[PDB]
Amino acid sequence: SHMMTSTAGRTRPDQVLSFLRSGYLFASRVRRRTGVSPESGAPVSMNLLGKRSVLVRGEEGVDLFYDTSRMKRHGAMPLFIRGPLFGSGAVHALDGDAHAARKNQMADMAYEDERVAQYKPFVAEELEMLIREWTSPGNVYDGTALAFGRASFRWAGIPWSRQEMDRQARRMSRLLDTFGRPATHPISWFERFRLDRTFTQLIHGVRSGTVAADPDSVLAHMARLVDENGGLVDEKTAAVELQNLTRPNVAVARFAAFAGAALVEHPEWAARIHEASQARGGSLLDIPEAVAFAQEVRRVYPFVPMLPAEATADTEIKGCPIHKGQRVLIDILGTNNDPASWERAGTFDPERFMGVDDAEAIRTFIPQGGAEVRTGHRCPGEKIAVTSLSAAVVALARPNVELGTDPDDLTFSWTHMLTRPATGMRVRTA
Amino acid sequence: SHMMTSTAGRTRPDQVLSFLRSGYLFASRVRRRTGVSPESGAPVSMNLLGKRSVLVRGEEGVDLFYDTSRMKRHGAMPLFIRGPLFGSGAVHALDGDAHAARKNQMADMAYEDERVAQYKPFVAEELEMLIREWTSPGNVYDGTALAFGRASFRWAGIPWSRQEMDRQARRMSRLLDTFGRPATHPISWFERFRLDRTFTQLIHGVRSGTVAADPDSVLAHMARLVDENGGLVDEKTAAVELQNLTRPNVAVARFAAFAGAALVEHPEWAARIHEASQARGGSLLDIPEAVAFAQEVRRVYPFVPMLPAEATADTEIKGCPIHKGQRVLIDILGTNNDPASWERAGTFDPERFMGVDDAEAIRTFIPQGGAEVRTGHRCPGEKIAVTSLSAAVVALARPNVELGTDPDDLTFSWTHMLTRPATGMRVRTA
Ligand code: HEM
Ligand code: HEM
Ligand SMILES: CCCCCCCCCCCCCC(=O)O
Ligand SMILES: CCCCCCCCCCCCCC(=O)O
Repeated sequence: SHMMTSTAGRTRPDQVLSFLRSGYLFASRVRRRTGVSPESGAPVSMNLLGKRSVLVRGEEGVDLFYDTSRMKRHGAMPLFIRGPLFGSGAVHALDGDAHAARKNQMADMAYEDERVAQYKPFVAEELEMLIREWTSPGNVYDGTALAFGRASFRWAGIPWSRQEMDRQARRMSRLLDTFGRPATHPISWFERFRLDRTFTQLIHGVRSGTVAADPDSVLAHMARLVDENGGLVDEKTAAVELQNLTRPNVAVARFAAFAGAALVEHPEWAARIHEASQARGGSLLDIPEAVAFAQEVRRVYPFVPMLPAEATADTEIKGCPIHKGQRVLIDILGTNNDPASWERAGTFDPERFMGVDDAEAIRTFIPQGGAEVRTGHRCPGEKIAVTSLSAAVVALARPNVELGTDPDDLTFSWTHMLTRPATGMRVRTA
Repeated sequence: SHMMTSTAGRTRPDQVLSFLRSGYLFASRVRRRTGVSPESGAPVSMNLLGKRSVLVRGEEGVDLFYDTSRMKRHGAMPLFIRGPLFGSGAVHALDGDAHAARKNQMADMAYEDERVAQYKPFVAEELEMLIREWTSPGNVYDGTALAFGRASFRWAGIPWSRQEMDRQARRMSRLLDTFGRPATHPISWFERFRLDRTFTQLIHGVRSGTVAADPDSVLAHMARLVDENGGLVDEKTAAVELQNLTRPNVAVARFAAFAGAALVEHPEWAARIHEASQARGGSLLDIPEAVAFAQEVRRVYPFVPMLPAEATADTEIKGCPIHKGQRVLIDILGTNNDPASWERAGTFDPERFMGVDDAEAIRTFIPQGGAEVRTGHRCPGEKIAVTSLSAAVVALARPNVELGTDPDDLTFSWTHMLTRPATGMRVRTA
């Protein structure tokens, strides 16, 4: 790629400030800045964070990004993100054998169908209680963040009161809501400090016998987390990874707020989801129309803009050379809405997921990563995430669960990260 | 120390957000929050950035902080500061033998009296040209940042045009002006990226023969920078340390803006400085009244709030225990204005420096560090800094150099870091 931004002698400008000012529009801006259409699939080379980087898209980009023989993750994610959001020693930054042993112990807890089945009754119960709590007006983001958190903490077997679960869920949701914007970024570190302290004392309590934990519970498995040689990990690392199995479910509240606005904008799907639920006695769980609607929300609405990796060897993609040690960025939002692999890519239409047997197998559907869960860095919690979101979609599609319709409930900024309706989508139960 | 902020079971709150909201008032706030007067010298224990920390003051605090047998600097400064401001591999983070060999090579360039004498004619010339440039109205911060930068680049022997010197000085001044506030913080990284690139290509040019450099010049000595075993350092490290010998002189523009406001607030000192200069034919250099005025500016006006170090062994100070591995913070602003070691500490009075032979020997005068330059981490550029500031004080004290008197020229916020008059002190030459 080539930018005609300045003279040949002057180095091409770093894109860090463009990225922050444009948010989820950055990929389309850096594309037209190199002379290609925002709907093109050609790689875009740039300087980002003082490092040569290539923005890739589509099936070719996914195949390159998740080839562990050519890509590493250690040091690819800036501390601005991984520090507050993932924590020290997290699986996100591990490679090779250390990652495989860590990722399998965590996929055992979040990705296995038996474990996901254990999560379903908790989120269903918490969402039903949230509907009753919403007789006093609230908003979807704050409300489902607490319901998701309580569901995750209960599912994990953590012996906390509902008051303590709410406190930790609220703090996780605040961390997510503040880390991506430089003005509020220090707030996310503040939450990370006290979350780490709260969860380290929990792992310390389970290992010493002060805090009871079912031997097969997620809490206990994290307290018994070992490295690739069978050695027990530090209490802080075990606490960091327990948060990584709970906080990202709290993060689904953002998808639930997006889904409330989409339900307002697509009332024929709301009624269709409601009717499908009523046929099942009103159940929130495993409603095919809601699952499809949830999937189209994950595809269309912005959350993860892109992901970084560092090249371990010289390679190339579609003619663009990639030097060893430089950054490779996979366009998440652009791949999910790529006209090259999606029919009517710019249209919100959940029908594209109706009748799909294995959405995970769609190689260009990567809102939470691509390739394989256990052999790569793909999110191991997609089944829990879709369970949380689809159940929330059903609850919000109830006509007695009245969603707000003001411009602050339905619109959001695309130039900030992360983003959501400013109100969080107001809601009240009749 | 003890905070009665919440219940005993609830952990004491981290002070990170209090520090950012209160800026240079943080030390006085954390003191009264522990039940002591803001003018007290007792140590204050706290949680800062998720780490137990002790804020020390006065002679006892200085003796503790600079005892290298009990304190290390590696990892004590957060990346929020050292990343943009100091650069990777800088002397600020080195300890032991690596620091001694690095610090002596840099003190040879900035701290030696012969080198400082070589700097004087450059800043005197640049300031005289700035006075003539100010026939078109400007401001002290922006103007002296360029004059100081050109003086430093010329003194160092860098073969750049005046246009290129201005460009790099402007970018250093922007970095300083933006790094301390979370909203503008990413701008400082942006400048650090292109400054590092500009100065790495300079070191690369000198080492390869593309760029000429006097063998005894500061530029050449940095291009020949070696580690503690005689091994040549990387081109980026040599470029990082060349910036550390030039950018901090650009930073003196902030003191020069403070000094302009002080000259307005203390007109009897302005006229006294002007008369002392006129007696010397109008010289800007080595005017005792201006030197004293410059020193009192460094003492009273806020720049460095405090400095961090990590304890290498268990120790104590005034009854407060210090655990190995925790943080120790030396109150810079509080020590410089401590009623325990300063007569009328809250009063701006340059007479306290009139007749002082060795201000460096005043143990509680630490605006740019304490203890010894070569054996510790004390600033090696205080003589250059005082030369730059005192010469600027003389120039601004000229009645034909008319300083602005609006509230935006004379006041500034104490709750932001770094800080200065919002206009930069407007100024115009008659
Ligand atoms: C809105 C909800 C979620 C979003 C947007 C999301 C997105 C992502 C993304 C983009 C990645 C990185 C993929 C890669 O590195 O290639 C990731 C990784 C991860 N996710 Fe999720 N995810 C969500 C929900 C969850 C849930 C519910 C869990 C656990 C129950 C979870 C646990 C993890 C873990 C542990 C990783 C690191 C895996 C590794 O590095 O190997 N996430 N997530
Ligand atoms: C307004 C101007 C300045 C201020 C506020 C300032 C302040 C400081 C402070 C507080 C330190 C750390 C002391 C410690 O770690 O104990 C420091 C270190 C340092 N300063 Fe300055 N200084 C200034 C001017 C200069 C100048 C003019 C130079 C060079 C010509 C310079 C070069 C350095 C270097 C290289 C260090 C690191 C030394 C080490 O870590 O051993 N500074 N400065
Ligand atoms: C240079 C890379 C910039 C883009 C980084 C975006 C990372 C977003 C991760 C979002 C993860 C949500 C789930 C969670 O961990 O709580
Ligand atoms: C936790 C420590 C917070 C305080 C850190 C303050 C550091 C300020 C350094 C200012 C140096 C100015 C000279 C320069 O390097 O350009």
